[PDB]
Amino acid sequence: AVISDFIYQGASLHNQTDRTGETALHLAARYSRSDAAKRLLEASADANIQDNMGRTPLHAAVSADAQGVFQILIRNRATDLDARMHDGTTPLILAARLAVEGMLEDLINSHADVNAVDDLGKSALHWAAAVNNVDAAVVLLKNGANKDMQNNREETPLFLAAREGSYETAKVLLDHFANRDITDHMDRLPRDIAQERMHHDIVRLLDEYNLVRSP
Repeated sequence: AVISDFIYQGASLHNQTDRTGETALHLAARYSRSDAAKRLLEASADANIQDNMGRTPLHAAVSADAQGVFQILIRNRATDLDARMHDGTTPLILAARLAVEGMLEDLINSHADVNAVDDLGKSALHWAAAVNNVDAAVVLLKNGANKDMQNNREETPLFLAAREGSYETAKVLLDHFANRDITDHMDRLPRDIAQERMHHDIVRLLDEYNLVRSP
């Protein structure tokens, strides 16, 4: 064949497009071409080469919700499950943000680091809180996620849930007894940022919900 799995006759498996910096394996992920991805890996393609934004074929599979290629990639021992994009984003954080539930759990079960963080000190749980991804929050919390971890602005996931108006996820954090007293760098409590951004429902939750025999 003149071309096989995006690779032109006799070219390197690691060659990258000028436009996106993507390799054949990145493209197999985006097109959900399970067979191509399998053949490329058997030919020893590097599953951790980064495109122009630092994404590996695994970030690409998550972004394209390609379950087939995704499975193939996480089953491949050499795949860096915690690969970071140029802003520190990992496949897990990415899965939490896009709300691709099946992948988040599969990543965690494959031992992805639940407490890894992007360049802003944000963990997958911080993000699940920010986008109000309840299911991701529950699974991360059940799997060792640090509920009170502070990012670089000293914001906890709860702080972020308060900031963004993620009512349901702030509730999950409280059901897990997250510390609602930890403030950000401006000394604001999740309650203070919730009031400032007009999420009165969350302010109420913080003042009454699941308190110490005082709720």
